[PDB]
Amino acid sequence: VNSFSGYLKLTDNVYIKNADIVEEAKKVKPTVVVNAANVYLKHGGGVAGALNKATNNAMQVESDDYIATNGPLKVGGSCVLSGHNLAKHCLHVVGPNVNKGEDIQLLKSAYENFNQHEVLLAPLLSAGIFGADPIHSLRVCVDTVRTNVYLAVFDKNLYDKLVSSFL
Ligand SMILES: OC[C@H](CC1OCCO1)Nc1ncnc2[nH]ccc12
Ligand SMILES: [Cl-]
Repeated sequence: VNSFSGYLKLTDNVYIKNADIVEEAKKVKPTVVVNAANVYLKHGGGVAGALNKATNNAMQVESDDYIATNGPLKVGGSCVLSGHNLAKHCLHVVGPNVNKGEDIQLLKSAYENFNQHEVLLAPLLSAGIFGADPIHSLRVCVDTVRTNVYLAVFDKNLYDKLVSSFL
Protein backbone atom coordinates (compact mmCIF):
# COMPACT_ATOMS: atom_id res chain seq x y z
CA VAL A 1 0.00 0.00 0.00
CA ASN A 2 1.22 3.50 -0.92
CA SER A 3 -0.14 7.06 -0.77
CA PHE A 4 -0.77 7.50 -4.50
CA SER A 5 -4.44 8.46 -4.89
CA GLY A 6 -6.86 8.79 -7.78
CA TYR A 7 -4.94 6.75 -10.36
CA LEU A 8 -6.49 4.54 -13.02
CA LYS A 9 -4.93 1.05 -13.11
CA LEU A 10 -3.82 0.20 -16.64
CA THR A 11 -1.94 -2.95 -15.64
CA ASP A 12 -0.63 -4.87 -12.66
CA ASN A 13 2.05 -2.20 -12.11
CA VAL A 14 1.30 0.76 -14.45
CA TYR A 15 -1.11 3.44 -13.20
CA ILE A 16 -2.09 6.79 -14.76
CA LYS A 17 -3.65 10.09 -13.65
CA ASN A 18 -4.35 13.60 -14.97
CA ALA A 19 -2.14 15.68 -12.71
CA ASP A 20 0.66 18.22 -12.60
CA ILE A 21 3.70 16.14 -11.63
CA VAL A 22 5.00 19.11 -9.62
CA GLU A 23 1.85 19.25 -7.50
CA GLU A 24 1.75 15.45 -7.20
CA ALA A 25 5.35 15.31 -5.97
CA LYS A 26 4.67 18.05 -3.43
CA LYS A 27 1.67 16.12 -2.08
CA VAL A 28 3.06 12.57 -2.09
CA LYS A 29 6.79 13.24 -1.51
CA PRO A 30 7.60 9.95 -3.28
CA THR A 31 10.85 8.09 -2.90
CA VAL A 32 11.58 8.72 -6.60
CA VAL A 33 10.29 11.38 -8.98
CA VAL A 34 11.38 11.02 -12.60
CA ASN A 35 12.54 14.09 -14.51
CA ALA A 36 12.23 14.39 -18.30
CA ALA A 37 15.90 15.36 -18.58
CA ASN A 38 18.30 16.19 -21.40
CA VAL A 39 21.92 15.04 -21.54
CA TYR A 40 23.18 18.40 -20.19
CA LEU A 41 20.68 18.47 -17.31
CA LYS A 42 19.58 21.93 -18.51
CA HIS A 43 16.10 22.14 -17.00
CA GLY A 44 14.70 24.95 -19.09
CA GLY A 45 11.17 23.92 -19.98
CA GLY A 46 8.63 21.16 -20.02
CA VAL A 47 8.57 18.83 -17.04
CA ALA A 48 12.22 19.58 -16.28
CA GLY A 49 11.75 23.34 -16.21
CA ALA A 50 8.68 23.02 -13.98
CA LEU A 51 10.32 20.61 -11.52
CA ASN A 52 13.42 22.78 -11.31
CA LYS A 53 11.32 25.92 -10.69
CA ALA A 54 9.57 24.18 -7.78
CA THR A 55 13.01 23.56 -6.21
CA ASN A 56 13.88 27.28 -6.42
CA ASN A 57 16.65 26.37 -8.94
CA ALA A 58 18.41 24.01 -6.48
CA MET A 59 17.93 21.16 -8.97
CA GLN A 60 19.79 23.16 -11.63
CA VAL A 61 22.65 24.08 -9.27
CA GLU A 62 23.11 20.42 -8.29
CA SER A 63 22.85 19.35 -11.92
CA ASP A 64 25.52 21.81 -13.07
CA ASP A 65 27.94 20.33 -10.54
CA TYR A 66 27.03 16.82 -11.72
CA ILE A 67 27.80 17.70 -15.36
CA ALA A 68 31.02 19.51 -14.46
CA THR A 69 32.23 16.32 -12.75
CA ASN A 70 30.80 13.59 -15.00
CA GLY A 71 29.99 15.09 -18.39
CA PRO A 72 26.71 14.68 -20.26
CA LEU A 73 24.37 11.74 -19.93
CA LYS A 74 23.62 9.41 -22.84
CA VAL A 75 20.31 9.53 -24.68
CA GLY A 76 18.49 6.61 -23.07
CA GLY A 77 20.51 7.03 -19.87
CA SER A 78 19.89 8.38 -16.40
CA CYS A 79 21.37 9.54 -13.14
CA VAL A 80 20.06 9.68 -9.57
CA LEU A 81 20.27 13.07 -7.85
CA SER A 82 18.48 14.69 -4.94
CA GLY A 83 14.72 15.11 -4.97
CA HIS A 84 15.11 18.38 -3.02
CA ASN A 85 11.75 19.44 -1.54
CA LEU A 86 9.78 17.25 -3.98
CA ALA A 87 10.93 13.67 -3.33
CA LYS A 88 13.76 11.75 -1.71
CA HIS A 89 15.48 11.24 -5.08
CA CYS A 90 15.09 12.51 -8.62
CA LEU A 91 15.82 10.01 -11.40
CA HIS A 92 16.83 12.18 -14.36
CA VAL A 93 16.03 10.10 -17.47
CA VAL A 94 16.87 11.17 -21.04
CA GLY A 95 14.33 10.02 -23.59
CA PRO A 96 14.97 10.73 -27.27
CA ASN A 97 13.97 14.24 -28.38
CA VAL A 98 12.36 13.82 -31.81
CA ASN A 99 12.73 17.56 -32.39
CA LYS A 100 16.51 16.94 -32.30
CA GLY A 101 16.44 13.93 -34.65
CA GLU A 102 17.14 11.33 -31.96
CA ASP A 103 16.30 7.66 -32.48
CA ILE A 104 12.88 6.79 -31.05
CA GLN A 105 14.04 3.20 -30.40
CA LEU A 106 16.04 4.64 -27.48
CA LEU A 107 12.74 5.22 -25.68
CA LYS A 108 12.75 1.60 -24.50
CA SER A 109 16.28 2.00 -23.14
CA ALA A 110 15.14 5.16 -21.33
CA TYR A 111 12.24 3.35 -19.64
CA GLU A 112 14.53 0.47 -18.59
CA ASN A 113 16.07 2.85 -16.05
CA PHE A 114 12.77 2.76 -14.13
CA ASN A 115 13.32 -0.95 -13.34
CA GLN A 116 16.09 -0.02 -10.89
CA HIS A 117 13.47 1.51 -8.55
CA GLU A 118 10.59 -0.31 -6.87
CA VAL A 119 8.12 2.61 -7.08
CA LEU A 120 8.26 5.85 -9.10
CA LEU A 121 6.20 8.94 -9.89
CA ALA A 122 6.88 9.82 -13.51
CA PRO A 123 5.80 11.67 -16.66
CA LEU A 124 5.56 9.98 -20.04
CA LEU A 125 9.06 9.93 -21.54
CA SER A 126 9.68 11.79 -24.81
CA ALA A 127 6.17 13.29 -24.70
CA GLY A 128 5.45 17.02 -24.71
CA ILE A 129 8.29 19.16 -26.03
CA PHE A 130 10.40 16.07 -26.78
CA GLY A 131 8.03 15.51 -29.71
CA ALA A 132 7.22 11.78 -29.59
CA ASP A 133 3.73 10.26 -29.83
CA PRO A 134 2.48 10.01 -26.22
CA ILE A 135 0.25 7.02 -26.99
CA HIS A 136 3.44 5.30 -28.14
CA SER A 137 5.30 6.39 -25.02
CA LEU A 138 2.60 4.77 -22.89
CA ARG A 139 2.83 1.57 -24.95
CA VAL A 140 6.60 1.39 -24.41
CA CYS A 141 6.23 2.17 -20.70
CA VAL A 142 3.73 -0.64 -20.12
CA ASP A 143 5.81 -3.09 -22.18
CA THR A 144 9.16 -2.17 -20.54
CA VAL A 145 8.67 -1.10 -16.92
CA ARG A 146 8.12 -3.96 -14.46
CA THR A 147 8.29 -1.93 -11.24
CA ASN A 148 5.38 0.15 -9.94
CA VAL A 149 4.99 3.35 -11.93
CA TYR A 150 2.52 6.16 -11.33
CA LEU A 151 2.25 8.25 -14.50
CA ALA A 152 1.20 11.90 -14.21
CA VAL A 153 -0.23 13.49 -17.35
CA PHE A 154 -0.63 17.28 -17.13
CA ASP A 155 -2.91 17.76 -20.16
CA LYS A 156 -6.46 16.64 -19.38
CA ASN A 157 -7.39 16.26 -23.05
CA LEU A 158 -4.32 14.08 -23.56
CA TYR A 159 -5.09 12.03 -20.45
CA ASP A 160 -8.56 11.14 -21.76
CA LYS A 161 -7.13 10.08 -25.13
CA LEU A 162 -4.46 7.83 -23.59
CA VAL A 163 -7.04 6.01 -21.47
CA SER A 164 -9.67 5.68 -24.20
CA SER A 165 -7.09 4.45 -26.72
CA PHE A 166 -5.26 2.10 -24.34
CA LEU A 167 -5.12 -1.53 -25.40
O1 LIG B 1 5.08 13.73 -21.28
C1 LIG B 1 5.38 14.90 -20.56
C2 LIG B 1 4.02 15.65 -20.35
C3 LIG B 1 3.39 15.96 -21.77
C4 LIG B 1 1.84 16.28 -21.73
O2 LIG B 1 1.47 16.77 -23.01
C5 LIG B 1 1.56 18.20 -22.98
C6 LIG B 1 1.69 18.57 -21.49
O3 LIG B 1 1.51 17.32 -20.80
N1 LIG B 1 4.27 16.87 -19.59
C7 LIG B 1 4.02 16.95 -18.21
N2 LIG B 1 3.45 15.88 -17.56
C8 LIG B 1 3.22 15.97 -16.23
N3 LIG B 1 3.49 17.01 -15.43
C9 LIG B 1 4.05 18.05 -16.10
N4 LIG B 1 4.43 19.24 -15.52
C10 LIG B 1 4.96 20.08 -16.46
C11 LIG B 1 4.95 19.42 -17.69
C12 LIG B 1 4.36 18.12 -17.49
CL1 LIG C 1 6.08 18.73 -21.62
